[PDB]
Order: sequence, then C-alpha cells, then structure tokens
Amino acid sequence: GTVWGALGHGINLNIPNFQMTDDIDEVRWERGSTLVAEFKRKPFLKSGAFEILANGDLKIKNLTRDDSGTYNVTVYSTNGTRILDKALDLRILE
Amino acid sequence: GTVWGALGHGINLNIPNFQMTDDIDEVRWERGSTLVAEFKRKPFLKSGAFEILANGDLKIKNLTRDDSGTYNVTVYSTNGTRILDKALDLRILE
Repeated sequence: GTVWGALGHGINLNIPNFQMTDDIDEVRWERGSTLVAEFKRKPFLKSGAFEILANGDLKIKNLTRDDSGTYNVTVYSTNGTRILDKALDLRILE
Repeated sequence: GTVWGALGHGINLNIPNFQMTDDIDEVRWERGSTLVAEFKRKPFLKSGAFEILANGDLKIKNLTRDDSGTYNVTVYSTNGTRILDKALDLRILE
C-alpha cells in the first residue's frame, strides 16, 4: 500500500488489516537496513537452557562443559544510561 | 570474580552488588560474541522523531523529505511466529 504524508506534518503508519492482542510478542519497523522502532515484550533467550530472572540474574538450567567461561552483564537505567557492567567467570566442577 | 558451577546442576549467575529497581531499562548477558539473554522495558526508537503506539503503529512526528520511502512492518506472536509482514510506501508532498 501507498501512504501520503506532507512536509511539516506528522503521520501514523498503520499496520494493514491488523488488531493488537496479547498474543503479540513483537512489532518491528524497518526502513531498508535501518531499524526504526521495535517493541518486544518477552526477553531474548538464546535457548530454553537459559532464563533471565526478575532481578536480572541469569539462570542456566543444566550445566555442561560448554557453559563455562566469562559472562558479561550490562545494566541500563530507564533513560539509557549504562549504570553497570561486570564480568563473571563461570567455572564448572567436573 | 569467579563463580563455581557443577556438572549436571543448574546455577544463577548473580549480578555483582546490585538490586533491581524500577529505574532499570535493560539487563544484558553475553558470553563472548554471543547474546545469552536480554531484557528491555522501553521500545527501541531510532530517535525522538519516532514513537511506536500501543497498537504497534509507527508515528513519525515531523515529516521531512528524508522520511519518504518504504517501511517494512513485521509482527510476531508470543511464540515467535511471524504473524504479519507488510510494506508501506510513504510518499511525502512538498
């Protein structure tokens, strides 16, 4: 579809034939290679072997030798400021 | 510094000296170049000239010539299933 805007004015690009519900995890808007806006309710998780807790802690379900190594955590405040950055060396008893 | 895990057991990597408050936008866990987990409350927005509405529509606040072109929208359901993928051709009258 084609949408018309005009200089100096604002505009809302409406998602064609769609209704927002709770069964929606993400809405992504891109313009070519540019990511313009993105909404994502559930956290990103590499796999089910992991889960991020309420407090922000990382839970690893079943440890294997592959899980050892250095993990980096970064925390950003509501305004985007990087308030924390720590490296956590996870070693595994075998 | 280092946390110890045991083969076959699970573990919570605790963020060093930190308590979760409402002033936290993002918590990111990485392992090398791998993104392990990520939580982000606020949407991603290229700039203040944009905002994503509740329904998922894209609001471009002030239209300029450089805002015209094709915008691709992609919506995913809760289980990551791509439920929609449209493209709007935004043309701007000068």
